[PDB]
Amino acid sequence: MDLTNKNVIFVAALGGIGLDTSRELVKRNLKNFVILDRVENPTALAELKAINPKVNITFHTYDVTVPVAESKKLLKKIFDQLKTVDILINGAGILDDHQIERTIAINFTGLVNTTTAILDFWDKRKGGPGGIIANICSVTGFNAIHQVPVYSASKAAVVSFTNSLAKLAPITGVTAYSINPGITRTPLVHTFNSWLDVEPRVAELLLSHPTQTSEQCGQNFVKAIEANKNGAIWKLDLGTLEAIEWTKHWDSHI
Amino acid sequence: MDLTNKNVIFVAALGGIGLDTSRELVKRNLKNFVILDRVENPTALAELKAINPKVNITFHTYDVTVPVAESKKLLKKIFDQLKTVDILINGAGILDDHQIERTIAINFTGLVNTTTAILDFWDKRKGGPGGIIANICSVTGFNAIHQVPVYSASKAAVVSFTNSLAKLAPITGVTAYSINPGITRTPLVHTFNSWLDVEPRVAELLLSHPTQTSEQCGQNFVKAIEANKNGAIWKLDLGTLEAIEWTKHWDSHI
Ligand SMILES: NC(=O)c1c[n+]([C@@H]2O[C@H](COP(=O)([O-])OP(=O)(O)OC[C@H]3O[C@@H](n4cnc5c(N)ncnc54)[C@H](O)[C@@H]3O)[C@@H](O)[C@H]2O)ccc1[C@@H]1CCCCC1=O
Ligand SMILES: NC(=O)c1c[n+]([C@@H]2O[C@H](COP(=O)([O-])OP(=O)(O)OC[C@H]3O[C@@H](n4cnc5c(N)ncnc54)[C@H](O)[C@@H]3O)[C@@H](O)[C@H]2O)ccc1[C@@H]1CCCCC1=O
Ligand SMILES: [Ca+2]
Ligand SMILES: [Ca+2]
Repeated sequence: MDLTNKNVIFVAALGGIGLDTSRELVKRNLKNFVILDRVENPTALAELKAINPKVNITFHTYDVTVPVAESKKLLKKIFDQLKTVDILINGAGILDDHQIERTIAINFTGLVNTTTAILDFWDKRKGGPGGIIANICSVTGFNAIHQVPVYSASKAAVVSFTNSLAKLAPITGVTAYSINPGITRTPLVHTFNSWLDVEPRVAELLLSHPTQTSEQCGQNFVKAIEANKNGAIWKLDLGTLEAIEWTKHWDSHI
Repeated sequence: MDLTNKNVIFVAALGGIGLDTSRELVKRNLKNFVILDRVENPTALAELKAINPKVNITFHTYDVTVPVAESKKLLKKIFDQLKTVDILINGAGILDDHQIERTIAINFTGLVNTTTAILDFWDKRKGGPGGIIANICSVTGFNAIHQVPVYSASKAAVVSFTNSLAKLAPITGVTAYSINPGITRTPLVHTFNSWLDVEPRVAELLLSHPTQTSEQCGQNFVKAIEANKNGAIWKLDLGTLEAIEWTKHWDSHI
């Protein structure tokens, strides 16, 4: 995929991983880069524009926990402006296992709903042009951090959902792949709520081990987008990009 | 695990798989069998009691989409009656990918919330005695039916969540394992809503291939409970019981 002159919507572009990905995206000379996020960040937007003034950068406030009809309304506004969208990147996430409902609503339901909404515009069965979805999941969707079991289970859900989208591309015209960071250091310093406080020190304990920077992650993220491989399960860990082979434990035969 | 004289709570005991499991459970001569389900079924309750009159069978109306505080209140009522509970079986599920929010609420959030609520009574850190949780997930949590991607993703979530619970048993005193049916024929005749109607004939197409009966499933379900293996990922497919080895793609190192 050559990102030059493409139109990209990125939900949650302005977070720790998001902003370093966005810096690399705008270097790739997009036509339009449309950032949807829960809170404004006007300085980040200006930083991005300064990297490549040719890119048209727009922002819309967006909370992925709104109903699907509300997402459709916002997407309509964007499609009526841009006419075409080439790639949707769904990057929203929280980690807080004291917030069970909200974890699931943001990390899983909200990603499914944004996806369902954009299919109104893209599905080839309704006369749409098809499209490409990149979902930020997590290595915890392969193997949990069991001390944050709700977070990890929410990410297993979207790893699954993304695999399924990719298998539906012959029907819908929409391809998809997952982007699964390992532990990635950003400008922020975190502490996490574990489920029922089984482990108050998850952030500290993770950082005892080798990790990667958000710059490394962001570089490999854009490399994965450029590879444009339907059904890939990309691991972005320890500064490398690696496609994972999903184990076949069971087959529906359909 | 010898189920004689044990106290078992079974959420969703009266469905297609549930009722055939329940028939085998009561043959195992439980002390108390407490059935929580969304709708009453007085004839089923009487059938069960007739299999083994020695078992004390009680019923409570329960919808897994209520808030965790409401689940705690009901569990308190049960613990104050029984004093001890040996095993919780979480079996609620729907399949309807036109109902995205409700699929996730029942299949994933609700199972997590019932689990979180019973940990108030069992967690060894609060002076509780520990316990055992059996979660009905699905083979689709290993490999999706991609035509029902929301259902399948909800089941990947609870396969993950259950693996994580099992790894927390040293902290909480609560062990856990997943029960993952393959395609299982019950007394009901179904048709399914696929996501965005990608495939209107999922039920018919599944049944083209080898399947198993709910009696076979129920027999292997009780066999898995009797094995009492923390962290097992049980596949109940084609009439057999098989533990699955989960692939290690990534390690947190914590
Ligand atoms: N930084 C990491 O190491 C990491 C990050 N993730 C995921 O990568 C994505 C970006 O994470 P981050 O940059 O590290 O975090 P950060 O908190 O900096 O960014 C969160 C982004 O999501 C946005 N957001 C949150 N809630 C909403 C909402 N309701 N509506 C719309 N937008 C919302 C928010 O505004 C921001 O753009 C999230 O999905 C993370 O869960 C995946 C893997 C790892 C995680 C790290 C934690 C332990 C386990 C891991 O595997
Ligand atoms: N029968 C199967 O072949 C099968 C069944 N499951 C799961 O096994 C469990 C039992 O399914 P079943 O007996 O086939 O279905 P059935 O519809 O007969 O039973 C559903 C049970 O969940 C209960 N329930 C539903 N909503 C609620 C709620 N809000 N609150 C409390 N209880 C509720 C309901 O009252 C009933 O006891 C569910 O979790 C299923 O998702 C797992 C695997 C397979 C599925 C079959 C469909 C395609 C993909 C497969 O892998
Ligand atoms: Ca270029
Ligand atoms: Ca016995």
